[PDB]
Amino acid sequence: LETFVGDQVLEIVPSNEEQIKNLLQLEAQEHLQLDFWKSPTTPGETAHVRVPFVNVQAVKVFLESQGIAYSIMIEDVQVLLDKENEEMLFNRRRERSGNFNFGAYHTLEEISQEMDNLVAEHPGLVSKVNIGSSFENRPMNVLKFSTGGDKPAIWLDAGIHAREWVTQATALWTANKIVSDYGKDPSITSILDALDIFLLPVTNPDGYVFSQTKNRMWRKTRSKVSGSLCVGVDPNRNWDAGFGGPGASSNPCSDSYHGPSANSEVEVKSIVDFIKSHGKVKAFIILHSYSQLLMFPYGYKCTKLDDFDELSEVAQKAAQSLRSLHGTKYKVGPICSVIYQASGGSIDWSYDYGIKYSFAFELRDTGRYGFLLPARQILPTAEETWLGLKAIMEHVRDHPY
Ligand SMILES: [Zn+2]
Repeated sequence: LETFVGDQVLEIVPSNEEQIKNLLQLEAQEHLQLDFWKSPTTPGETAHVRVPFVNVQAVKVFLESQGIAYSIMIEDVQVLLDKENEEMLFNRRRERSGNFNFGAYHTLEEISQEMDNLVAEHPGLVSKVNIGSSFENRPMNVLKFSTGGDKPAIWLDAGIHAREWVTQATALWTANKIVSDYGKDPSITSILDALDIFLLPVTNPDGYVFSQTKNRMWRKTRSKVSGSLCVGVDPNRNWDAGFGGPGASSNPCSDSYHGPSANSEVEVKSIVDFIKSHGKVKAFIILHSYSQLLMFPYGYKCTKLDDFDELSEVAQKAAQSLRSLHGTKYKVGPICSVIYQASGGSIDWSYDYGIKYSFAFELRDTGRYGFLLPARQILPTAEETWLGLKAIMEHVRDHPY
């Protein structure tokens, strides 16, 4: 168990090119052990960084010495982690007699158990598909929602980055929501009558197990590198889309390490192979946290893609639908514009492969809790996200290609 007693999350706002260059260096300095929750991008944009207790003063002094403005966003990370653990075990005890509570975080085993129950209770609509195994030999199980036939499909995944807990939780709630509304809501009914939906709730099972058992801040896979005492690759920088280019690190010990080669991670290779074998995937949506962003390609290059106008229109519609429920605001745009240049991303590969409707969601919140989003926000997050997902799915249904 890794503790974060005293760790602080600072919000920094570089105002010029030099301050950014300074922050990028810090981020690149693996030995300082800083954890950038939100990397520096362009002047005027905030960056969030978790600084280990021992280095808090030294980092603050350096910041001030460079005249870099900052503020304490989270006073003590351990405070949040303790509440998370407490609420999690409380729920676990209540589930011993009660029903599965979707408004709570669960273990990988509990998630799998629930996926089997879902298939068991609705055999004519839901089935489990195994697409491979993770590095540590865990099955990559996908839920296939279908009414039958050889239909085109919509791909939806969550949890590629281990610590983004609200994503796996949101994906499981979504699976229950589809089966609950099918045959009731005319929209979800028509979408399913026209397409199959493949949902992968835990895209990085090894990293997830590790974040719950050893380090809550882990984000990468758990693969073993030949010739490095460092572990893992950033699964969202491992795809064949401008692989190895700017916006990724070649340092095995970096949390942004791209891996030895494109598709080197079995978790990623499994997805790529499933998609190539299927041959009729029409939409590819990936869930992450946090920042409240709805993006489309590209991330590896910053030029507008062919379908810019349509994708922009679709994402805007989805963002407005999601906003209606609780007033949550999302930034919309191509990856490079919204965040910055990042290579080897999944939606860039899917789009280049020919899947036009490729989108990535960065869920709640904007920094107050970050990855440690309180369980009470899981339901509000899943409900409003469903509105955005449905809007995209309706468009795919209505626009065959
Ligand atoms: Zn992520």
